[PDB]
Amino acid sequence: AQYEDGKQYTTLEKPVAGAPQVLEFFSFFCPHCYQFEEVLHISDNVKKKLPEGVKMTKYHVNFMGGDLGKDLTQAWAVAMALGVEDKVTVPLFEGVQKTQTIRSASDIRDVFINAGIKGEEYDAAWNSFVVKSLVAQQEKAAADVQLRGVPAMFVNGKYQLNPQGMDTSNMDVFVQQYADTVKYLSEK
Ligand SMILES: c1cc(-c2ccc(CNC3CCCCC3)cc2)cs1
Repeated sequence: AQYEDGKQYTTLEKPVAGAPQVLEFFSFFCPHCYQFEEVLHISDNVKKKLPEGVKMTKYHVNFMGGDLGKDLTQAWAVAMALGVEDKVTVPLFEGVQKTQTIRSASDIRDVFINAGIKGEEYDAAWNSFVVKSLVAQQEKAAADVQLRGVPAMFVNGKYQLNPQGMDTSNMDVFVQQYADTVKYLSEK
């Protein structure tokens, strides 16, 4: 077939009931994730190829970056709780990988302050049980699939995108193949 298990996608030997329709995992330490955000715009190009109103979910992971990796998962929980993901994603990626100015939880907080989140609101969220629950939710989603590596995308709790099997000579051809694969998997 044109789409084959092992080529554009793989199939989970233990499928995950109840998972979000489109679920992405990333780390602010991950070099491909940086490109998926700033240069390839993978999430938006997938969204535009799926029907209106489909749920897409994006979670951070702990396994890169030690202490700061876990701090970034908690900050991503804050960003989700406050609905400011679009305001902090690029400065967090650049602070971790480009300028390397993010070395502590305090440096992470500065990114939110610079983006216009008030300090009192950041701190209240950071320490809230709503955020502790969002951290647990991110861990649980990743654990369900013994998540190996990022960037990872899962479709309907059943299929995992395989970007290693896609074109790499042209950025836009790769993005197109990736998004068309998501569409194909969503229609299975
Ligand atoms: C987990 C994810 C990956 C991966 C492998 C390949 C890609 C596509 N990157 C290229 C780089 C730029 C030109 C076209 C696409 C993106 C991610 C390897 S391991």
